[PDB]
Amino acid sequence: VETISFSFSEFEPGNDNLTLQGASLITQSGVLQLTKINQNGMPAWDSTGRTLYAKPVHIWDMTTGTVASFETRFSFSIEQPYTRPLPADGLVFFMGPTKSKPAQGYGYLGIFNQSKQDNSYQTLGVEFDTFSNPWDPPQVPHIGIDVNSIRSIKTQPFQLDNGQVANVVIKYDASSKLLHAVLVYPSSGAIYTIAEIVDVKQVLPEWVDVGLSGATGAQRDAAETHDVYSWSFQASLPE
Amino acid sequence: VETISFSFSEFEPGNDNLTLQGASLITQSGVLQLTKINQNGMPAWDSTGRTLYAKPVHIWDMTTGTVASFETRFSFSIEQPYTRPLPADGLVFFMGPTKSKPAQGYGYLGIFNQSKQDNSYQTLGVEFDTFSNPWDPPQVPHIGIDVNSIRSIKTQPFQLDNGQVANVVIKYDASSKLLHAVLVYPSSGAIYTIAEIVDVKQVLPEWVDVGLSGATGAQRDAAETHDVYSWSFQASLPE
Ligand SMILES: OC[C@H]1O[C@@H](O[C@H]2[C@H](O)[C@@H](O)[C@H](O)O[C@@H]2CO)[C@H](O)[C@@H](O)[C@H]1O
Ligand SMILES: OC[C@H]1O[C@@H](O[C@H]2[C@H](O)[C@@H](O)[C@H](O)O[C@@H]2CO)[C@H](O)[C@@H](O)[C@H]1O
Ligand SMILES: [Ca+2]
Ligand SMILES: [Ca+2]
Ligand SMILES: [Mn+2]
Ligand SMILES: [Mn+2]
Repeated sequence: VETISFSFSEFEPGNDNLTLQGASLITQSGVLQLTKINQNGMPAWDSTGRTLYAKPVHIWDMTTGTVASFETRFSFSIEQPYTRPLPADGLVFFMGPTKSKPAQGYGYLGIFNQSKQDNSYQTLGVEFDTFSNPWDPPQVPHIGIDVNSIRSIKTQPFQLDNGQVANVVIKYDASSKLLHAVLVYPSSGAIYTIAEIVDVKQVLPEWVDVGLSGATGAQRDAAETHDVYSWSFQASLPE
Repeated sequence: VETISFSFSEFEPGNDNLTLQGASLITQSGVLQLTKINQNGMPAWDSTGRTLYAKPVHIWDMTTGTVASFETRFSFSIEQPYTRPLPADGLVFFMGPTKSKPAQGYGYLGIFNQSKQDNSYQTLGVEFDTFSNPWDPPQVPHIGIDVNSIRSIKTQPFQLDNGQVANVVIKYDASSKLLHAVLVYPSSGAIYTIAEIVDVKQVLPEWVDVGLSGATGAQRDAAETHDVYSWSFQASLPE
């Protein structure tokens, strides 16, 4: 059974277990800022940042056909400081091909290049989308399950509690092929849930890099923060 | 589309929208005590109590083959006051045949009569089991999904935060046939999740009564409270 596990209760500047890409940065206070915050302390527009765990994870084995069960938990906050233009774009927890670089930002969230459903993406993502693009449902923010496309196969609207910490739990049970995610805001006590069937063998490569990506908007000040406070992950391949 | 919905932010003594059975009682303070609390304020052993919503709900239609999607949310607390004997037995959210009466108590939780998997039960339940019976996993307490048997098809251990309020969300998406449940303890911030595939058409009658049932143990003082503070439910049949 090969297992891989990690827990960052806080982020350490300079640690070598995380690959930071784009605007991503760890502050001296221990928080991971996925998108840029300016000198005056406000979120910068046109920013994309990602953080990938530095070891690939063996998610399924073609020789035996077994696939791993996994769980990830993370805490984040989004602060939207201006009434207009509308804030944008959101953050995503994703799994895809190893050694990837950032793709398009804005509504593609640093992981897709257009809005087609293309099997060559080989990407699974759980988004927290704050801007309604032509491919989105009208309600934002929303949690969405993305399978080889920014056009989610399932969406769940949620209300943002501005600048408050949200706790996320995403679990995948390989036997039932069920991906279930929960978002809880301790401040208001709000609980949101989403679940869909996803057979990972049809989507992902055998080895994947796991990460978080965030992006701000395409026009001046269409921005918000995408701060992450802790992140843990565990995966077990019955092999 | 026929919908049925209800929300009790608190329980009103004497309201006629709830059928109370066994030891079940609503206090003047608005809480639903599923099992008996003695004069000295401690939970009584050998007690079984249930509360059913007074209108049946149309869960699936044989003529069109459509099945309803539903969601229920409730808050409860369990207080276990003695170190020995082990506390028992737990509470369950259930759906089954209309006009039912309490079945066996103790580990059967007021809804089964033995530990066989019998299709004539026609019962779906999500339990919060506090005592490990011969049919249980060794870890208690645990959340379990029961389909025509007290022998759960899926189990998830959780740690009890004694006497604290737990918030539960159970959702069923008819399209994917996914039953997903979440338990959150606001006090510790603990989040537990369980999900399994359940095709309701193979289990339930077309019309069901929905309820909550609780039971205490078979020997002196193997007991705990099973207090419910609020309960809401909504179901929609695309018909
Ligand atoms: O406004 C944030 C939002 O912008 C979209 O891009 C717009 C851009 O803002 C606008 O100035 C330009 O004329 O056309 C673009 C076409 O939509 C992004 O696509 C969206 O993701 C957000 O970033
Ligand atoms: O102790 C609570 C526990 O009791 C089980 O029943 C026991 C009973 O306690 C014991 O005194 C008797 O000799 O045998 C019974 C067989 O197990 C219940 O089955 C269980 O659900 C709890 O209620
Ligand atoms: Ca979007
Ligand atoms: Ca039991
Ligand atoms: Mn979206
Ligand atoms: Mn059990």
